[PDB]
Amino acid sequence: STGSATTTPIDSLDDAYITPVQIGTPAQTLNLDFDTGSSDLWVFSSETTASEVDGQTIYTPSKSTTAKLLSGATWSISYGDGSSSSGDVYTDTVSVGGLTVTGQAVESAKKVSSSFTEDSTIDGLLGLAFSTLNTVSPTQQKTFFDNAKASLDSPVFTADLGYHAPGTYNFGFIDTTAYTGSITYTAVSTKQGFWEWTSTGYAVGSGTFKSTSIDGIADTGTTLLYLPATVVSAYWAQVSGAKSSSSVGGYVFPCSATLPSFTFGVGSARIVIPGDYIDFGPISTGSSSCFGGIQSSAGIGINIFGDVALKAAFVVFNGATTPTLGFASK
Repeated sequence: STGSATTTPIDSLDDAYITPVQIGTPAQTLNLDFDTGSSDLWVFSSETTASEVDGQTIYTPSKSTTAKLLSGATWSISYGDGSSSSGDVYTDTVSVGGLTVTGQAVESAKKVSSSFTEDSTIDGLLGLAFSTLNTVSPTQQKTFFDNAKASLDSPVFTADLGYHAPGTYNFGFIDTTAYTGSITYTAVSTKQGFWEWTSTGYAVGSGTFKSTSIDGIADTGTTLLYLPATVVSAYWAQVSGAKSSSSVGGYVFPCSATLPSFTFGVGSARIVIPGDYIDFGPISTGSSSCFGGIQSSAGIGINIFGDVALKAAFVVFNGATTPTLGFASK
């Protein structure tokens, strides 16, 4: 089997991407944030505290003839951005782009933090990291991909995120028309439960490539590119007037600037992030200070190849017995 679904930016800045997901019978379609940096499929629901719902579409398990309470199971998650959610668990039928999993754990939110409530466009998350990170207790549950894997034509999914435009998540096949040149594959460590890999270096604009190993995670659920302070400083030093602002929470730059590109290495291959991808716009409405899309990972504890990086590539998440990551230009 295969599946193919379009993923759409939630706003004009590509802050996140939502993908429609069919849950239950008859189908209830929710727009979920596919997140390769976590492993829980959770939804706003009829059980979510009413004051914490503000415009989201909810899953109502009582209206699904295939929903079953997973007795005694609870979940609770905290994300890198400080947000969180928790609740109980149902199993139900879940389909993405024509690919159906029966018996999928659908984690129903009883509580969500303010950031989730305030984002009316995201109805929940669909985790695509390794199932070892799944938070369901006392019986850990598998991700949608893990459940689907054996039925897929090939044990892979791909992320093809758009810049200010829709893109595609495919399951079970590699669309050879969706990228240019060849896909370069690179080793993955699953030790921390992430799609963790080592970039071979970077360049800023038309500058020379610096060969240096940068361990990080491919994370579709994070907006920005978080890299070591040395690398980030080298980037922003090429933008007149750019500075790190503790009050704002990172590097800002004059909105009048033209940003240089940023290149990262994948083996001997190179992925180029155009300068415009690194512009996250005014820090507040009407400001001439703009927020940068490359930020320091210092004090996160891990480097994160988030959407800013991934949207410059066609990315293969290869879930074979020994997982690997593939990157192609597009």
